[PDB]
Amino acid sequence: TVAYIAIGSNLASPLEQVNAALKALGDIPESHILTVSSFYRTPPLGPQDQPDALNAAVALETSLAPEELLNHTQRIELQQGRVRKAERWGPRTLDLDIMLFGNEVINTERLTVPHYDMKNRGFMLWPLFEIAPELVFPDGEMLRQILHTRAFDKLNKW
Ligand SMILES: [Cl-]
Ligand SMILES: [Cl-]
Ligand SMILES: [Mg+2]
Ligand SMILES: [Mg+2]
Ligand SMILES: [Mg+2]
Repeated sequence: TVAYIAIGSNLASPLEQVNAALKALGDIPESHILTVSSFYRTPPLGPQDQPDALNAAVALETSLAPEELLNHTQRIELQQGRVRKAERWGPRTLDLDIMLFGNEVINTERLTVPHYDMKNRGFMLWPLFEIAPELVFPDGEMLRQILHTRAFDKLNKW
């Protein structure tokens, strides 16, 4: 099954963090990196001068069950990032989000797929559209259609 995973960083040299995360994802058992997007720059909201985030998307072919993949992504986040509790409400070292898992719809306390609110997040949809322009969501909505109907500015590359 192809899993689409979002990667975000805005601390401790994001280009390094995203590359470290790609290496870690690529190493997850019975999984293989199919496609990686370009790296996008996501400015902070608000006048406050916080660090920009680097955002990317990866297509990962995997034979793992969805919650098994989550076990690995959470492991990677905890080992590589999540240094301070404050990262929860602010800039963070590494954020790995499972956006989609084939055509699966999953609603558990651990795992919700498609990822919460992802259709309203340009920093997810742009890199996703780069790697899967013909993608259709589990509800039948085309990704391309979402980008023609929702108010997103085009994110610059990193
Ligand atoms: Cl850089
Ligand atoms: Cl959906
Ligand atoms: Mg391997
Ligand atoms: Mg996130
Ligand atoms: Mg997250």
